[PDB]
Amino acid sequence: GHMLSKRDAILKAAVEVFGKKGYDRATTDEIAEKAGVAKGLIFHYFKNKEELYYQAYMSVTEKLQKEFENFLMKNRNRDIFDFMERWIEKKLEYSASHPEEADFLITLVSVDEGLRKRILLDLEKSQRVFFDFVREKLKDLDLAEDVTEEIALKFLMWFFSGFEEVYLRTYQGKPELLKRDMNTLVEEVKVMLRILKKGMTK
Amino acid sequence: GHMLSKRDAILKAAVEVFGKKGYDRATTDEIAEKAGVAKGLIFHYFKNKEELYYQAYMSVTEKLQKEFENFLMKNRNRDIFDFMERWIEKKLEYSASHPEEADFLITLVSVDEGLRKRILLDLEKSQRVFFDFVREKLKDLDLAEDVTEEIALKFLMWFFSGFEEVYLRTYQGKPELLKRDMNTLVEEVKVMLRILKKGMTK
Repeated sequence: GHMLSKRDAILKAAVEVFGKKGYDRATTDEIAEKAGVAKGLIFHYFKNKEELYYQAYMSVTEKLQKEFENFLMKNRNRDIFDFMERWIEKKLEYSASHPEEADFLITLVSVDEGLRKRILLDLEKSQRVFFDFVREKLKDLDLAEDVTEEIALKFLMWFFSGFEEVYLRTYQGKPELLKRDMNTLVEEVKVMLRILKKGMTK
Repeated sequence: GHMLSKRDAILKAAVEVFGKKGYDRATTDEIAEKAGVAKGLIFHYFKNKEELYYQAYMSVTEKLQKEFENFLMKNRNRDIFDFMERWIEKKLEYSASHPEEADFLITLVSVDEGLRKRILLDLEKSQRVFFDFVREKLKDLDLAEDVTEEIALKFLMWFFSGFEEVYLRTYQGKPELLKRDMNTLVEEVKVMLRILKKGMTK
């Protein structure tokens, strides 16, 4: 039978180990053992632990970017709050079904400043797709006289990205709890987004 | 001349080193060197790196809790949004003037689950003072018919604690940038809190 390529096997194990232990504590030797590959193969394909973490982070985010681009195509004409609510539902469902990936993504805060900055620089183009979309949609919003497009944008992007950081951190290692709470979380999101819309608009 | 006690000297250096390097990377040997104490003195007073981090975290939060209790006494009768806006201004001013302490506090996310949980358990009583205050003040609010006291509470506590996490992370190591941006940040906070109040209330 077909198995994962050795690179993909190493990436899988890396996602697992880094999600469980964080970047600093994780060891390349235990990643290789988990992947079932000789210790030297990690150098062969990924040079060092920093590059391995980088490649894993880019591999997982590329999958997420594909999910987003598919959603965006189908939902681009929606009201922005409606869009955000629906996308948040999808991200919750994805995180519950990809708990190892979810635990892995939240480790970025743990890494040293050089590596974190490298990743954030390299992800900016992909993350800007959603940002620029919200920015264009805010033109369709009838904003309160005292609320600038800039504050609206800042607040909405914080809500969206902060909600994600909170639930990933809260349910880290506990996907059955996320699944138990998702109906509640979704109802809560709907109300919070309604509060933001009402407060932002005329 | 009077110098710091050896415990306080070690705690000072620990705050510095942990803020700069995170928990995992920081070494007790470099903390002792920075503190000007023999390497054995860290064991003598703090047993291990985990206990040292714990004691430093508790020492810094105790200072912050005193600042909060002083503010609360003077401001308890205020409207809750007004209260929050004013407290956020004070926390911004404190972080700019205590940049080492600020950088240190944000490292909690980096530590292993056992230590993080220990700290969160032990801080719950102190953090509940503010939480319970917001909860009582929400009774004075004329909430929209569709907004429960529970969602209001959740949303306000996320705004307050999330804003703090974002600015501490954003300005980590850069107190001159925080000082340059504080007037802007404060104006932004005022508008966001106004948006929340409008959206939450009748």
